[PDB]
Amino acid sequence: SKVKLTKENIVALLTQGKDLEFEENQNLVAFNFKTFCLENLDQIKKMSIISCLTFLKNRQSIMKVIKQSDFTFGKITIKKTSDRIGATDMTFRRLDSLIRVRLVEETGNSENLNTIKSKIASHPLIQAYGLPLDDAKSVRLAIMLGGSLPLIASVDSFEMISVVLAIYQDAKYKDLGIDPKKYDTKEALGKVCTVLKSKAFEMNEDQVKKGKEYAAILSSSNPNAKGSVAMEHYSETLNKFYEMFGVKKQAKLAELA
Amino acid sequence: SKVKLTKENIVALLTQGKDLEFEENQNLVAFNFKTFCLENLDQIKKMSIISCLTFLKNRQSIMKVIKQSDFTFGKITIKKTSDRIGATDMTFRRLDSLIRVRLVEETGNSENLNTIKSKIASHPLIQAYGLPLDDAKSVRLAIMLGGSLPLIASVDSFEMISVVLAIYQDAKYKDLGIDPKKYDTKEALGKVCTVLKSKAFEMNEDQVKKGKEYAAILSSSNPNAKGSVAMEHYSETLNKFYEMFG
Amino acid sequence: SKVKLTKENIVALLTQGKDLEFEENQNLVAFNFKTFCLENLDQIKKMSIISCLTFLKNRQSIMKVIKQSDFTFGKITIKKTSDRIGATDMTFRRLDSLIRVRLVEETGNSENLNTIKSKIASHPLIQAYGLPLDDAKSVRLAIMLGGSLPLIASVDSFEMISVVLAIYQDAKYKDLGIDPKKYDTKEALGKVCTVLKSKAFEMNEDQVKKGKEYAAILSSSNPNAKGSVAMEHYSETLNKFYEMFGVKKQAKLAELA
Repeated sequence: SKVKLTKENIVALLTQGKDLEFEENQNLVAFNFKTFCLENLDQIKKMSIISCLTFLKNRQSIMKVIKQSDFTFGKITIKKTSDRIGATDMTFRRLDSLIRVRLVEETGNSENLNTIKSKIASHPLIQAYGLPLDDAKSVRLAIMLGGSLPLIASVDSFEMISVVLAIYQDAKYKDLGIDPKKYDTKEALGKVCTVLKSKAFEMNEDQVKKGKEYAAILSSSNPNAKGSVAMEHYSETLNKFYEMFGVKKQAKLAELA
Repeated sequence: SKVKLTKENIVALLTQGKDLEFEENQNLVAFNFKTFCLENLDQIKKMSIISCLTFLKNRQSIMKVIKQSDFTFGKITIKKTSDRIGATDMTFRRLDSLIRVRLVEETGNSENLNTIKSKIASHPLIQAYGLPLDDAKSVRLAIMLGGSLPLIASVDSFEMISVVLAIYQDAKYKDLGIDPKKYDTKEALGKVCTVLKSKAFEMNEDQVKKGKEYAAILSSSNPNAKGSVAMEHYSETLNKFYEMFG
Repeated sequence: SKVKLTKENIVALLTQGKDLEFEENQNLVAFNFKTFCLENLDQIKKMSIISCLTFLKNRQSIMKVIKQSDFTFGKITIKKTSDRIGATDMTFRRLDSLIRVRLVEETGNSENLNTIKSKIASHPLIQAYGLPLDDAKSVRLAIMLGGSLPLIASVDSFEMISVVLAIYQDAKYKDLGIDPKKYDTKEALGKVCTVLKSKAFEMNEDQVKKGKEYAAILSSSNPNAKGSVAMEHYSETLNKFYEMFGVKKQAKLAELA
């Protein structure tokens, strides 16, 4: 019946009259971060709450260094080769995701919640989002900004905070200064949903209740992306050029004949 | 004076101090696929209908393997990166186009029409477009999806379906998940027209009438390549959150 | 607690329990083209004046060829981006920007200014903008057309000409045939301002007058994009299908009041 996709079978597909079909799956299972998280979370737990927050704050800078070469810390090594990642392999996104899950777990402790709330108010994403940091749910949202939503969504109880944040990022991508060329905000929401359906997640009344509480906090936020702030800083002089680009007539007072 | 636009001439442009200009290269549609198709179609007709559908379904994977080295099947051989293709040479895109032209033929046969309808309903492109596989014209559009529109447009009676699908791809490119960096959707529409103008194709009332029936099917479709199948499942609840953010 | 952001300290961040924060606070953030330009412009200076204009004139054709494989010229190589590009690395846009920067510098030389002026009047972009090309400032604007404004803006003395052209493109995007869906002109102006704000650039009295002289020339140009000839022949019947797909055709108004 169905055969494996090979150079010889493509030749058979094109030169013979036999019905030929290829086996598309080529796998056993899709990647599951919930599983990866249970097996790898303890390893990052010997980190400091402060250090985890430092990782978050200097994400882009830290990522660059990890990307320079095969990054090894302890028993774990983050390979430079982007292609071929095993379900056991550690990538930057997976490291980033583990740390955020760890940070949210720590928000169940009153002391850690206060350290996290104080420190994360200084993070660039939190200020750009204009995120109000009052209660525990808002602090959790703060930890989530910039994280891989489709990965984190697979961890239990992270479903609603992930999908609601994805919706908000889709709706307000312009105000949040998200470049559509670098981050497909619709595709992200799609991947999160794929993850929820894979673990048979049902959005009952209790889950919707949680989500709205998350959504309210996101609504109460005042997004101020770096780009729009940069124009505000120069608006007084930028406007003087907009005026000059108003209506103008060509070849006025030519006086020809 | 003017020189040929090549990789070697570009490195010279960037590394030397000599004055270099590139010759102008208008689109004169040199290669006529209609001619190429008439000469090569009978040979692709020896393939199984199921086999043709298998080709379409696994386009990107089959391409990578064929591109790895000089691929030979029968008397025909697809050379990798010659950089200059004769009107007689076989390329991957030309083979892909032939197979799609062959499949559209078979939609006049009831037995063939239904197997294609049944088989192609599982193709990734058809689902991303959200195309309703109802009638014969709908099945033809399905076979067309992902094909080289400028090439196929030169084949007789394939004009309207090529340009209407091209316009559609330009209008709904965002919903269709077409990356402008990978596929210039405007340039494609232009090429299809350039091809049509070259064969002195005139869009009388009959051509427009046929064209509209294709356009009708495409409007009734619900494109969502970016979206997941799972998105539609939660959609009723997701939208309750959108309203709070609007 | 506070340390220098290094690879060794990241390993410490991830493997130990000590509190670690990165006090670097460099706030360089996005890649800085000013620094890159100083290191590579000298390399682009041995290139023929005529050749630079040829590069601009055949931009997309050259780009496509550059995109085909790892393109190497001299010591420099433009890799095909499987992932992301480093700060020392050469992209096409960076090459394009260097070449454009080199050309405006040449407008300080009277003979080259005349050579550039004669040749660039035939460029597609210049005719589409309907740019007059009288003096040196107009010729600089011509070279600027099609360039990466956020990249070039970081180079000294290029601020005003970059921001003025961006404002113009945002204002007259309709006349220039720019699809808002493919190129967000508001975002572009924002990125340019962001680059300016990252430096201590202030639009003083001297900078604004310089900017206005650029704006005057842009005001005097009358944009009219030609589009494809084969599409104009089929335009009347083509538009019907466009309107079936939710694309209303713009009303052509005589403005006779």
